[PDB]
Formats: sequence, structure tokens, C-alpha cells
Amino acid sequence: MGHRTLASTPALWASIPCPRSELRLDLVLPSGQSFRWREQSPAHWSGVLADQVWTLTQTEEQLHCTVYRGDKSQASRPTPDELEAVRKYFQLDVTLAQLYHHWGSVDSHFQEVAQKFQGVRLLRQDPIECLFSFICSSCNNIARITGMVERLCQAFGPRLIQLDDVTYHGFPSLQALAGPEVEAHLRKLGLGYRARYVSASARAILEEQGGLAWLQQLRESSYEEAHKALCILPGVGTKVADCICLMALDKPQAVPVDVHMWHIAQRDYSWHPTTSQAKGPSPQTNKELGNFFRSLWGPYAGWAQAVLFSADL
DNA sequence: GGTAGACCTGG
DNA sequence: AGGTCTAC
Ligand SMILES: [Ca+2]
Ligand SMILES: [Ca+2]
Ligand SMILES: [Ca+2]
Ligand SMILES: [Ca+2]
Repeated sequence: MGHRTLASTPALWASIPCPRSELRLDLVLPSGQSFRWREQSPAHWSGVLADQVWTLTQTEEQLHCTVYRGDKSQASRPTPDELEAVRKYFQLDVTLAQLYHHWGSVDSHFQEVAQKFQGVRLLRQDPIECLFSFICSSCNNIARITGMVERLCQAFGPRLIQLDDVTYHGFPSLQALAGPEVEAHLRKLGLGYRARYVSASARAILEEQGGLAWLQQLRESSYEEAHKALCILPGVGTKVADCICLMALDKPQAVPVDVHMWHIAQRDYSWHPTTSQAKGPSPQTNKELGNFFRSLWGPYAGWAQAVLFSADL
């Protein structure tokens, strides 16, 4: 049959209690957090989650999930253990109603816009996927990032299943990305200079930093200590490190600063740098702007940012 | 020690 | 969407 819909094969879906006010798929899944989610049917989002493929759709009160067991298994509704993977991914224990309240309390501007854009939360992503996706994000549009990431997974990622005319692949290992002649191969896939960064970082982690554990144990480390460590890797500067911290390493206070931020900082908040004499973006001033919004929104500043970014782009 | 080049490209 | 490395 291939890609399932809620109407098409109703016995195969299981529901996770979640109102649209807590999660809007259409606002989080395509919004440049993950690049590997596709809306194959209208309102149905298919992607790879915990090394299986899932199709997600939502009604007013429920989030509907189905998982694609292969030719190995018979068709089954998602198990409670399987569904806890989905819950974990979307970090539903974090309650947006409460966060939106707190942000709207201490920021009148937020109140105005966040009323229109609810359900904008942050995914908890695998650090590897996240790192390499955002290494490729340098000087890059979401569309081209999406293609680069997709091509990279087809090339070096294990085959999961085929639905319709789409072959879902897992995100590649450090071993695959550290393999010989990978950079050359990735250039043929049009990553450009990012090809060198992918290979160099995969090798840097495996051969110098002590492997996958190093990257994963940056979850337990502080935001300060995790950011310093990521920046050692080739291709990883301040902005990429903040993205990884915020989307993979459980640092909600991380505020990745780009010119989009500055536009928002000036238009909406009328913000000027005080410490640095420089009036434009720099290492000093971006450090301020991150601190400013952490001061303004507090520990979940990064999540609050996402509501504003999802309002514009 | 904050700034102006090169790096890839789809344009 | 447009950041990271290198250079003085
Ligand atoms: Ca994995
Ligand atoms: Ca199953
Ligand atoms: Ca794929
Ligand atoms: Ca670096």
C-alpha cells in the first residue's frame, strides 16, 4: 500500500493526547529543525524517528501516529513503548501553555504575535544528525540544506524501507562519514566546502575526541562547556554550536544569533549594543544579543526564539 | 582582536 | 538562508 493515512488504514494508527495548542506539526516539522520530514499526503508527515519510519497527523485533540514495520513484521498499531519515542522526540513533558504564559507575561510583543502562532516547540534530535545537518547549514537556504541532507543519507545511510517511490534511510554513522574518499563523494552531491567539514568533523570525533560518547555526554555538560567543546570541531562556529546545543543537547537557553535575530532585536525590541562599541554583528555583540534574550525570556529563551522565527519565515 | 578577504553554488 | 576558517 505504501504511505498510510488516517482515513486509509485506521486500524494501524494509535493516538497521543496532544492539543494543537501544544504542537503544530506544520510549524515545527518543516521549519528548519529537522530536514528529514516530508508531507507525502496533505496533513500527514512521514520521517525517520528512533531508527524506524513514522507517519504523523493531528486532529484538534490528538496526535495520530503510525510506524512502518517492514516485511519482517505484520502490520500493528504502535506499541506504548514505540509511542513514548514520539513523546520523547517532541518533548511533550514541556508544556507550551505554561511557557507561552511566562513569555507573554514579561513581554508584551510576544503576547501579540504568539496568539497567532501556537504549538511551536523544539524537537529533541540525535546529536549526530543535528551536528552534520547544521554543518551543512552554513551559507545555505533550508531547501538546499534539505536536499544536501537527503542526498547525504541516501549515499551513506542504511536503507530502512521503501514506501511508494521513497526509500527511507537512517542518518549515517561517524564511521560512514569518516570513511575514505567521503569528501570527494559529498562534493559530487553538491555540498561544496561543507564536504570537507563533514569528513573532518566525523574523523575529529572518532580519531581525536574519543568517539560518539564524547558528543552524547555533552548533554550532561553545561551550555558553556558544551559550546566550547563543539567549537573545536571543523565547520562548527558560534551559530552552529548554539543550534546543536538547543536542538540536540538539551540547552533551552541557547540562542543562536544570526542577522534574522538582529532584524527582530531592532524592529521589535529596539535594541542597541552597550558593551561593544561596534554597532553591527560581531563575536562581542552576538554574545550580548544571546544574553539579552536569555535575560528577557529566561531559561527557555531558545524556544521563545523559535516562536518568533516561525512567525516570520 | 574585531574586521576582509577565500570557500562552494544555484542564481 | 548567508557561516566558518584563516589572516594581521
Ligand atoms: Ca540513532
Ligand atoms: Ca509495529
Ligand atoms: Ca532519506
Ligand atoms: Ca570549529
